[PDB]
Amino acid sequence: IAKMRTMIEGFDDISHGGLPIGRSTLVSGTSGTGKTLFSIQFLYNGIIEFDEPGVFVTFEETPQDIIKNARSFGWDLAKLVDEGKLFILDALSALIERINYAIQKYRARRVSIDSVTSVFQQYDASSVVRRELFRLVARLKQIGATTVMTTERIEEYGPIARYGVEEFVSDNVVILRNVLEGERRRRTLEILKLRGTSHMKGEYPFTITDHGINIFPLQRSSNVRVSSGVVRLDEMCGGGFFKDSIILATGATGTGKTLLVSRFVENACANKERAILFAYEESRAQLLRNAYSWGMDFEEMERQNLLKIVCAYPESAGLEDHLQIIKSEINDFKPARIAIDSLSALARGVSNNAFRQFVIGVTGYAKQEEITGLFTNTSDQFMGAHSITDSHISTITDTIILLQYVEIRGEMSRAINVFKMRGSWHDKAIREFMISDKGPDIKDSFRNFERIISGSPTRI
Amino acid sequence: IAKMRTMIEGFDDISHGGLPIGRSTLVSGTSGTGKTLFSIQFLYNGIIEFDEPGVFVTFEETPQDIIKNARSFGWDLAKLVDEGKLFILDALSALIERINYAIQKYRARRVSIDSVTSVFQQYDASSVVRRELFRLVARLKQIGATTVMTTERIEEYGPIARYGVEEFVSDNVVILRNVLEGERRRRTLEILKLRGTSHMKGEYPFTITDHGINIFPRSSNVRVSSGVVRLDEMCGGGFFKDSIILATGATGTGKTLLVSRFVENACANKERAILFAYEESRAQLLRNAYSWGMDFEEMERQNLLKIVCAYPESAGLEDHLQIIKSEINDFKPARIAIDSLSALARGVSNNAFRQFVIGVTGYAKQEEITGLFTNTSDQFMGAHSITDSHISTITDTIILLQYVEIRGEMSRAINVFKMRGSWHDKAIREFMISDKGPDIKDSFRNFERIISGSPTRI
Amino acid sequence: IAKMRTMIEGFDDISHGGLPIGRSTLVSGTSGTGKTLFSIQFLYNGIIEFDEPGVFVTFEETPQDIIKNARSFGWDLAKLVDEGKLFILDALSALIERINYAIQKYRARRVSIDSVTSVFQQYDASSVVRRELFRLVARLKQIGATTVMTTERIEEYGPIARYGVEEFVSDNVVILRNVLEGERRRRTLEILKLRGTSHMKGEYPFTITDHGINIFPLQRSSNVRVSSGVVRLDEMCGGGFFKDSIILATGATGTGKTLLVSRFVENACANKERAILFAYEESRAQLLRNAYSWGMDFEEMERQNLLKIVCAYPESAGLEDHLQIIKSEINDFKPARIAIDSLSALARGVSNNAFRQFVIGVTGYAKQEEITGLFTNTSDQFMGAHSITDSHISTITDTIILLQYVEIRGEMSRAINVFKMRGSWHDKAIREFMISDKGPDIKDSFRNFERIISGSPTRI
Ligand SMILES: Nc1ncnc2c1ncn2[C@@H]1O[C@H](COP(=O)(O)OP(=O)(O)OP(=O)(O)O)[C@@H](O)[C@H]1O
Ligand SMILES: Nc1ncnc2c1ncn2[C@@H]1O[C@H](COP(=O)(O)OP(=O)(O)OP(=O)(O)O)[C@@H](O)[C@H]1O
Ligand SMILES: Nc1ncnc2c1ncn2[C@@H]1O[C@H](COP(=O)(O)OP(=O)(O)OP(=O)(O)O)[C@@H](O)[C@H]1O
Ligand SMILES: Nc1ncnc2c1ncn2[C@@H]1O[C@H](COP(=O)(O)OP(=O)(O)OP(=O)(O)O)[C@@H](O)[C@H]1O
Ligand SMILES: Nc1ncnc2c1ncn2[C@@H]1O[C@H](COP(=O)(O)OP(=O)(O)OP(=O)(O)O)[C@@H](O)[C@H]1O
Ligand SMILES: [Mg+2]
Ligand SMILES: [Mg+2]
Ligand SMILES: [Mg+2]
Ligand SMILES: [Mg+2]
Ligand SMILES: [Mg+2]
Ligand SMILES: [Mg+2]
Repeated sequence: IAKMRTMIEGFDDISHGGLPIGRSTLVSGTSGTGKTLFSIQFLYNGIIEFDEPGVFVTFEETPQDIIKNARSFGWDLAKLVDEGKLFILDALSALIERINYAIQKYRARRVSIDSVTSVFQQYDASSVVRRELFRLVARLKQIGATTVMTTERIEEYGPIARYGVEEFVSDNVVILRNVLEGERRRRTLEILKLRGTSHMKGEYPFTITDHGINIFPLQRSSNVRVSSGVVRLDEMCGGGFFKDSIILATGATGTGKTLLVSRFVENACANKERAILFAYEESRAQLLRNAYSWGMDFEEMERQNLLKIVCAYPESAGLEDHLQIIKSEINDFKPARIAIDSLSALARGVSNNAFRQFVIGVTGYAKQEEITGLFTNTSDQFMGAHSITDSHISTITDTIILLQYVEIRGEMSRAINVFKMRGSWHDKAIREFMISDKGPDIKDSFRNFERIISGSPTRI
Repeated sequence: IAKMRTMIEGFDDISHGGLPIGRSTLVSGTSGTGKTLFSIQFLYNGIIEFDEPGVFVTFEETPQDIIKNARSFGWDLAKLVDEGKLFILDALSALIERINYAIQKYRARRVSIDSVTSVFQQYDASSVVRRELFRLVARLKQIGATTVMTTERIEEYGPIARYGVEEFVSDNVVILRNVLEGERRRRTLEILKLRGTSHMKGEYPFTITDHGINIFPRSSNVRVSSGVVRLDEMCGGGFFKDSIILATGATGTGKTLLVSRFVENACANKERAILFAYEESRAQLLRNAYSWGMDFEEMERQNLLKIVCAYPESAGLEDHLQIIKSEINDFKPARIAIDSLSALARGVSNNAFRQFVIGVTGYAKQEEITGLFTNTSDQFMGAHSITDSHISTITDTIILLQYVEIRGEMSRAINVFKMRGSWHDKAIREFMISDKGPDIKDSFRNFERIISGSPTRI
Repeated sequence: IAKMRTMIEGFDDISHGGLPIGRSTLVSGTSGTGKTLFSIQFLYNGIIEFDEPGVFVTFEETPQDIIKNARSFGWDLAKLVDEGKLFILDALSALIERINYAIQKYRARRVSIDSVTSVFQQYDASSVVRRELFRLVARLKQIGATTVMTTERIEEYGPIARYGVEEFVSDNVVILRNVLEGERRRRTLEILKLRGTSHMKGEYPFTITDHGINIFPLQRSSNVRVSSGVVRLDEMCGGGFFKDSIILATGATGTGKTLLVSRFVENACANKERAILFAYEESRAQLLRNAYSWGMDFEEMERQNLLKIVCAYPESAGLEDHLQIIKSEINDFKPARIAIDSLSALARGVSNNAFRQFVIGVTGYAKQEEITGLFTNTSDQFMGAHSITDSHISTITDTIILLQYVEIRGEMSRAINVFKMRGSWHDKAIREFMISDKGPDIKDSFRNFERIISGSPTRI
């Protein structure tokens, strides 16, 4: 079965090529899942990417309503209909024969039918629907047309379609979900069924933007080293960070993760390299005050157009939304390094399943475009080394910088340790460090101390 | 009763030798479970293996659709149709004799009906379906043909079929499931009832490949090297030609270094190894391998190493298992490394993971392949992690890597925790990583509670 | 109410005698629960165990289909029908009067009717079913026949029968379940209702075999001692194990539970006593290599037909299946001791409810046939003594042998302790032991050590 490249970002990987030629693909989903958007995109790409005649059969939406809605993504459907590339049929065996006419009228190779369940108010029997839907899809294959069929769902995990019959008649079934968990919405796409071919199984996160549908399916390694912004840190990292690596700074709240992130972004702009600080905790105003109090001027770095600062709320938007914002902001500014401050902020009110996929996408994209990523994470234990082990995220990252509070003679001191550095020697010392108006002052390790990992040493 | 071999990989073991002969087998499941693939593959195998005539009664899909779909697995039903071994007849009691004729006009013994549900568009009421289903089963056993019967489900754990009557009529019931959990699909097959014989009970994982449906239902004293000399010493003269070894420790303890040395040592005795990476990409592995004084590029140049990379959460565990089988059955390795188990366990039930590990262990041991599996522990005390894992009791050797805090420094220790059928060193030995690999030094004799990861000097 | 002994293994205990005389017993259950098997067995036993005329009314299954299916258990229904003992009626007031004829025709005392819901396609109303089912069961009591009525269920915990009416009309209700949990199947039987008599309540595990249905409902104690295979162990056990006792060896993976099991089975075959090693971890091949490496030849013991080795997968079959395999393998080989290696393997993917019942059945049967059981269990904690306390299994067993890793001057040594010995003195010392090519070498305890239980002693 030959497959029509839909050119929908992510879908051509998931469907192993695209939609089977001369075969009817069902696309069911609840209200506002983005069926119509998918339906139109299918034809838009095909028309303007392989000169492919495209016929859009409407039912509830007027051609003007359709055409107006698609101007959110900057698609001129009137222009394509003016050039005789599109063919919107305003609107069950008369339309069937009508459909074939337009197909022969413009040598049509792509059809989208939105929506195919609106047409079953006159019938309230799954039987009648089956028989009529069978005849429709049967005739389309006789023609040899590649059609995207749209139906509606009441439940996110119920029947595939309204009469639980539409999926068994169709050759290909794509399920669009808009799942609600924790008062937050996550769009996912599943290819359930492609008769006579293969595909990736399960749901995949996706987002709707001015681009349209953007699905996230799931040689290099350079020995070239980039600085952390801190000299002793570079020395304990056996010469500094690899350019194409993910570093994680983990420690309890106020250990100095953002100071580390500030130097790392400072250092970028001190070599005329661009950096994006993705803030998810403190806002721009605070970050600038604290940055400046450490002897770094982010306004200056933002003045030189070397720094970009993107602060959002870790629970305003879904994780796939944050993933797409990060991608576009990178594909735009073209940074040499990014900082995510922080991951633990993006992980709250999220399943470990969804958060892993997120991190993998950021990690993978950082590595595929050769951007040095420094991600922060606030440990939910006082003993930092236990928190690291109780996290799949810590085993995905290449370098781990552990920041740890240690109680010393009635004082709350802090230590730093390059916990892990894949592909390099690193210092194994748990070094005392102070924060001043000039930043990290990494001193010596605690030679006279046992159980430093606990955060409550005893003198040896 | 006599059972007819389907030659479906796994099914003949689950059904204890195939399908009751002359008897009707219902195969229900939701859309895209592979009911059609099963029903053809039943007919295809029957003709190609046992010269057994096969009639395919179709309703929704046309005979051209069947062959076109069926040619995805490299099956030429058209060729078989030309030679009059197959028969596709397109489509209440008219068909009964219509199919009875064809069966008798071919001397046929294998029939598949896809799908009986699609035909009761106009009956419903359950009673009607039952009475009409009774006739089909009664008037197929009367002939005495062996028919795979396809039916539809709406739910993965609801009614067996659409009208909840089709199973009580059928002599044999096979339920095809495509269960969605954590946004991951898992295909399972179950034999609910086989009237008059025995069968394996409950669900079993399966996959659809270019081969079709693939269901998953000596001990020599020969030793092999780990790649590490003093490790071979502590293992009382290296590993076994067979046996599963588990390297287990916190993130960045040196599991992957041990795995590199183990795969290196295969390729340095002209033996083939497969490194199954599920964490670091091929790109990074090569740099890290090369930085330790090992040339993986050379090992792939010599065609003694094959590196298979994939995302743990990309495909299901059933899927990963078949990739490992196929990649083994092709490359024919002496040893494999799986880096890591704990990656593949992410967002999986312990039940599904246990079965997966049992499959890889048993397959590695059936074909006599030395497996070194890594596992990143979720505790700082590795001995505790080891004990809180059923996988740890399945492996024959356990290599524990332990971070230990010594004089304000994060040192690492290695201990041959367990080794079945052999003496091993019981010493918890300090080791360091250089640009040349493991330097396994001496045990910490002056320290108590080294198992904790935070010794007190004694 | 007098009760007809059905002779179905386990059922005569659960039903407190059997089925009430001249009374209709409903047996509902989903497809493949073993209703027909029960239905036939009822008559088979009755005919061939008390010369009891038996009439089987069919509906969907032909007499030839019925007769052919029952040859899986070696029942010659044709032979019983040839001798005029059986009476299969191929097939709603005509059959009612027809049924009475056969009853008078052969002096019938047992009737089975499979299935009684197939007859209600012509009626789709619970009312009509009730009225017709009432009349049927009413007439059978007028005759004074003891009939097993079979209906079907859609759900494992839904309505008793398809119209939720059939149980209220019947005098006796038996529910057959085939419950699916963890992709594993468990058959259970419940007696819900026996009007005018008593019975055991709740579900009871059961299995279907070449014997048919085999349900598991739920003077001696000898001071005679049997050896463990280990001499010091016998000494610390104050003379060795009691013949009719359950010993549990618990410890972390690789502590030496199987070595203990190997000596225990070796010792049996060194006194010309038969032993069954039930392996659920390592397979025969490995066990023999490791056995032989400890100076024990299991091939030799299997050669002398003194050892049997049954290794299965702890998650191939259900727990009730494993219980029936153990029973048949014992009732066959007639061992003096058994070893289960191990319980923790059989406990994975199982509820504590189901696993307790399993252990109780093995324990009870071991004790009722006077077989010395040594069961192994891998502790899921490093501190073995904590694992013992966090287990109901450990309080059921008579003797507990604790195997414990202990960290001594940079070495991973192991200790052994007879934790508990009901009905005897035992050594209370936590003794260091080594494993060599000759097996356990139990040495001395750690007199100079505190917190040995932790697995990380400190020097005293
Ligand atoms: N420019 C845009 N930016 C963000 N979201 C957009 C944009 N344009 C459209 N959308 C999203 O697309 C959704 C509608 O998509 P579409 O019309 O394809 O849905 P549908 O499933 O066909 O709806 P229905 O089933 O109700 O007809 C809106 O709810 C909106 O959130
Ligand atoms: N060549 C192939 N390689 C891999 N997977 C394949 C291949 N061909 C088919 N499949 C898988 O098998 C599915 C088709 O199976 P099949 O058509 O038998 O399903 P079905 O249960 O009959 O569906 P329906 O109820 O819609 O008729 C595809 O959706 C895909 O997941
Ligand atoms: N010899 C045997 N060994 C093992 N299992 C057997 C054997 N004989 C029969 N069975 C089991 O018995 C089951 C069928 O039992 P039975 O026919 O009594 O079920 P039922 O509930 O009456 O079925 P239905 O409701 O579909 O008519 C089969 O699924 C099979 O697992
Ligand atoms: N060239 C080198 N020289 C010295 N030490 C090195 C070198 N390369 C790596 N190391 C050390 O070895 C570690 C890498 O070991 P490896 O990546 O095999 O560990 P791991 O436990 O498998 O890690 P992960 O949990 O990320 O999978 C580094 O963290 C560092 O301590
Ligand atoms: N030939 C041998 N010589 C010396 N020690 C041996 C020998 N064989 C095994 N051992 C020791 O015994 C251990 C294995 O013993 P055994 O298999 O009885 O343990 P177990 O607790 O049953 O393990 P598992 O959890 O894998 O079932 C090895 O790890 C090793 O310490
Ligand atoms: Mg719409
Ligand atoms: Mg911060
Ligand atoms: Mg099909
Ligand atoms: Mg690693
Ligand atoms: Mg039955
Ligand atoms: Mg053991």
